[PDB]
Amino acid sequence: GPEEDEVDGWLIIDLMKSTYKEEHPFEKRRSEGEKIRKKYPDRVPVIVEKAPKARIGDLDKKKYLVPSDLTVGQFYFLIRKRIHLRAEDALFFFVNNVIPPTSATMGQLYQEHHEEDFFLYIAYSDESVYG
Repeated sequence: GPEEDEVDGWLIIDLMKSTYKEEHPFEKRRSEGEKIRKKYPDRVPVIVEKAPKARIGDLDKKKYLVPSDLTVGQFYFLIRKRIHLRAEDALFFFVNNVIPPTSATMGQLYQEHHEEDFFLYIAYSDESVYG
């Protein structure tokens, strides 16, 4: 459920819409996120999860470390291929419940949308409204 974490004198409220967040306590996630960012300042750590209601393939692995210059379009290609999605079937990414432009880079998305644990969370679905 909704979580509250204190960082730098702020009480951070997180609606916790992520299986990964539910299974990994905030302190552990932020500690790992800090470590990955320090070790690889040029890479973007992404947690990729299927929207619950989406009737398409699930991912076997959620954790991707991608170059900052990888485009959203290239990441679509990778995810689509990994879940064996036919070309006739739609796939949408959501970051903070908004579909990012295919032309955006993963570094841009990280800078605009990374969470208080230093991970970027992307959900995906077969439909353009998240659910």
